[PDB]
Amino acid sequence: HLLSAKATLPVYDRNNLAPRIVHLGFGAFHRAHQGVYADILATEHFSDWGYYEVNLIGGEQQIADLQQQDNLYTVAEMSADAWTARVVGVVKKALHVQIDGLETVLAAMCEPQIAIVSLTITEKGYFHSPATGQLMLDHPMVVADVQNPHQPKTATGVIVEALARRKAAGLPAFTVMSCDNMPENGHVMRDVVTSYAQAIDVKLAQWIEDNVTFPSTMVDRIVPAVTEDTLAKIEQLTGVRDAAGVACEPFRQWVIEDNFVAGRPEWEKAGAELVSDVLPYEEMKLRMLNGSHSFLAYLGYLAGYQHINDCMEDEHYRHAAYTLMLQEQAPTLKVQGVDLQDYANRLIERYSNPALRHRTWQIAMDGSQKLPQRMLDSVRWHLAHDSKFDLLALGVAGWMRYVGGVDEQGNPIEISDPLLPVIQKAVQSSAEGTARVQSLLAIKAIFGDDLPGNSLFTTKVTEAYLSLLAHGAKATVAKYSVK
Ligand SMILES: NC(=O)C1=CN([C@@H]2O[C@H](COP(=O)(O)OP(=O)(O)OC[C@H]3O[C@@H](n4cnc5c(N)ncnc54)[C@H](O)[C@@H]3O)[C@@H](O)[C@H]2O)C=CC1
Ligand SMILES: O=C(O)[C@@H](O)[C@@H](O)[C@H](O)[C@H](O)CO
Repeated sequence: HLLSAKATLPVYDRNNLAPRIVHLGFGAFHRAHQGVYADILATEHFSDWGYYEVNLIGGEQQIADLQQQDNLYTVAEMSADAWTARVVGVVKKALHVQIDGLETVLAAMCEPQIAIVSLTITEKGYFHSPATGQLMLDHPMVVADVQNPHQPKTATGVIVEALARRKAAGLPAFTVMSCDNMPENGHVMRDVVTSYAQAIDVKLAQWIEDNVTFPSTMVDRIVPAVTEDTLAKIEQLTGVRDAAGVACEPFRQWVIEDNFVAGRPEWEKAGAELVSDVLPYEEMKLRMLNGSHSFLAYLGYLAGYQHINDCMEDEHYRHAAYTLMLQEQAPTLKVQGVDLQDYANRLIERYSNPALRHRTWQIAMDGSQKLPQRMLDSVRWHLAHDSKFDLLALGVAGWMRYVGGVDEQGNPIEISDPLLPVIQKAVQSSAEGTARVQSLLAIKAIFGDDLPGNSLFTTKVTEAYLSLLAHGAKATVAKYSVK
């Protein structure tokens, strides 16, 4: 049914694509981002790089959806000015450990032509401490894989077992490319893989060290979670109902460290920035975009703004986000050759996209995994430089107020976070007010050891938090926006 859609369709020969990349975490973002880059290459630049799409944990529905429409899916770009749709054809096979089985997945990863394994498994999928970037060796998912390394359940476990098998077969290693929203995401990937391999087999660890590269990336495209309204809107645009369809903004960026062991698609031809060092761009985007996103998510949700576009209708939230981007995030950056005021202006325009409904609740998810790179590293810069960080402090206070679990009208907030048990215990064991700040600050996996030991940070977050309690989020953002 998809080939009758009002959309651009795969005009290249799909059978001529080889499955050369295995992607872990077939979610909305991968579909609308990397999948689109690959499809442009297959369409315009004679690329034969196709994908095996694999889900290991959750995401059973996406995989099943593909399996009955010849692995095709729809991406619809939407903004105020235009919409466009594309039916993507680069997926050669879509697998799920719960459907096809783990052995089939490992076998696919051990085919000789697999050159890259890429990941969008969310920050929590790495089972690392957000504050340190290091593998949690005592995490039950990690210990279970370490005890049963040939039947792994984690992404790292699966990757390392695939590598063990390739090594034993005398097959070349693949490159492992994280596309998740962490600074130096290739270092995180390298570290967790290395720590894990060393825990099970030191010869395998050394071979991995000698044969695998872990290039870092920066990825950017706003892709809200797909709802029934999303699917209905894509149907209305294309004429065809696609359960695996995704809606996104027209903007896309992908910065890639050019360090691959077994080749790569010519992504630069589809608009990727292939460079030697991605870190300054990661920090730029994680801080100015994701940091402002998070600020808006907690303080917007608490004010009763359901979506980011709703936040942008409040001139104070608009001004606060802009001031946060340019006066607090931008000065912490080392990036060269970018007009950051213009970038900030463009982010506000992107947030104001009236064609998307990006829920503050969705962005608020997994705050424990996001705070360090999005806000806390910037705070550290300001602390070291004796510089003010008022809006960052309010952002942190906003997360703290949110995870208290009761909204300003006295209704429950459903908190989604892998550290929920720790967060709940911190909330339940502390009185509202100044005690609550102290208690949440004490979660070292989020705040590290320096920030809880920092009197200035503690004072500023506490002041912001007491303002949220006394005046609510909406009025507090208004106050801080002129401050
Ligand atoms: N606007 C966006 O949605 C953007 C997302 N990203 C990155 O992509 C990641 C995924 O985003 P979406 O696709 O929108 O989310 P999604 O919820 O649509 O997909 C999440 C994917 O991660 C997998 N996953 C979840 N927990 C896992 C675990 N413990 N182990 C292995 N796999 C796991 C799921 O199976 C699913 O395939 C984000 O966490 C972020 O790092 C990056 C830029 C923009
Ligand atoms: O936390 C989130 O859900 C958002 O801040 C990001 O997914 C944001 O949409 C992207 O990273 C922008 O590329």
